[PDB]
Amino acid sequence: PDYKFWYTQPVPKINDEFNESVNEPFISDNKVEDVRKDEYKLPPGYSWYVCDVKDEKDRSEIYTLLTDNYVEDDDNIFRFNYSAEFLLWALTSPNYLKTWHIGVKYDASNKLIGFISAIPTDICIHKRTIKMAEVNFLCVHKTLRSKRLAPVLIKEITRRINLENIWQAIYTAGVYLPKPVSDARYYHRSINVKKLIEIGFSSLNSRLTMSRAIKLYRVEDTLNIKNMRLMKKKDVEGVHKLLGSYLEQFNLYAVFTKEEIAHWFLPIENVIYTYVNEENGKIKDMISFYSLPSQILGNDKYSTLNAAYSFYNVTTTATFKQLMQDAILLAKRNNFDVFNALEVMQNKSVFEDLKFGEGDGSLKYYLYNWKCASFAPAHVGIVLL
Ligand SMILES: CCCCCCCCCCCCCC(=O)SCCNC(=O)CCNC(=O)[C@H](O)C(C)(C)COP(=O)(O)OP(=O)(O)OC[C@H]1O[C@@H](n2cnc3c(N)ncnc32)[C@H](O)[C@@H]1OP(=O)(O)O
Ligand SMILES: CNCc1nnc2ccc(-c3ccc(F)cc3OCCc3c(C(=O)N4CCOCC4)nn(C)c3C)cn12
Ligand SMILES: [Cl-]
Repeated sequence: PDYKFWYTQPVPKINDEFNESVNEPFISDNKVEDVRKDEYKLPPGYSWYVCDVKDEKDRSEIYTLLTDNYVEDDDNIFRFNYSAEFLLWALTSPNYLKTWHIGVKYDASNKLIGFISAIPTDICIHKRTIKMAEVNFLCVHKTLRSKRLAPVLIKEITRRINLENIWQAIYTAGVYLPKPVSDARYYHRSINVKKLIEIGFSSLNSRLTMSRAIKLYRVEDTLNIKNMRLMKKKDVEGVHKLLGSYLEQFNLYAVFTKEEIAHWFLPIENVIYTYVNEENGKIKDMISFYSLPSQILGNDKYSTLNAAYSFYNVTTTATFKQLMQDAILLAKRNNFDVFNALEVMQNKSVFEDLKFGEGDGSLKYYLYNWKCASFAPAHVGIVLL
């Protein structure tokens, strides 16, 4: 309601509205020379720590911080449990900066209690392509909440990003902040029906008994696209063209280089899954989803919901519904308990037919130091991890 920190930032106020003809920074003509070279002050006993995510132990420290203190669902059934290998993948995209992986340590115990990260990427917003920082994994230890640490983390990473002559950022959050460019409800498609019911996430009733639910969400183990296969390095050029052509229709997408295609789509077990359909030497269809377990809080039987998240999907030889049906089948074949997707790109058009259930909240999309018209989530063409 007050937004005492955010109203000091170059972001729209809660009731700011810009028309289609506006697509520019809040603050332009920025000079790297003018960026502060001193780190932001922390409370005494706390220190900045540049994390080396390629070091296993530094990476484990981030993993522990997030495992115990990161995002929980609105009902506190779940907490995200990003794997250490996933964090490596998420944070070492091409041209990434290790100095954008910022930790705060409590000196007395030498333990990480705060973290924020960013990676650089070209973001096309309303047909204008801007080098941006993609901010993610902001986390403050549960014991230090509501002490205004997050503004310090946000301001410090803003400074480090500005030092690289980058003045815009993209980020997402479940909380409402000034001010979303788009707002995206999330949906789920049950796969391990019995498990989702036992943990308390899915519901039954007289019409949907346990056995009828199991039958309803059972899938045929046959791809609509017969030759969908795991992506290999030979497909990077093909995927780059297919996805790149698909994404230009949207109001907000990342302009991937081939190097970025290789990093973000070549498969890593329990991290990122991409399947392709090659015809006549061309990649004509692609499915991708990443692995993001939710820890199941307090649950005696299960400690982990193995969830797959829809990443990027393009079809030219099938319908989008058949493609996503295959996406669900491919996630099941890989032992995921649930398939999750946002109402971005074409996704909403298949949610009813493919038996998705609507979730309880939404993911908001944001830009930093950019004013433009907002848009319905079907015009969003980017998924942040
Ligand atoms: C050009 C370069 C630009 C780079 C910067 C681009 C912007 C990047 C911004 C970051 C993108 C992150 C993307 C993701 O990672 S989204 C993931 C966010 N992380 C979690 O939800 C994990 C669980 N929660 C926590 O760890 C803490 O609660 C956090 C760290 C979230 C808040 O800490 P705490 O609870 O101890 O509060 P405080 O007293 O320190 O801070 C209070 C202030 O913080 C504002 N707040 C609350 N939640 C968020 C949020 N998700 N994004 C931005 N701001 C947020 C809040 O409105 C208030 O400001 P104001 O209301 O008074 O104004
Ligand atoms: C974007 N960067 C990370 C990030 N930051 N904030 C958020 C908020 C939402 C989401 C989110 C995004 C897409 C999606 F499709 C579902 C999503 O969230 C489901 C709610 C949920 C669940 C959950 O209900 N489930 C059951 C089904 O399987 C998955 C786990 N668990 N948690 C821990 C959450 C937050 C990501 N967010
Ligand atoms: Cl098959």
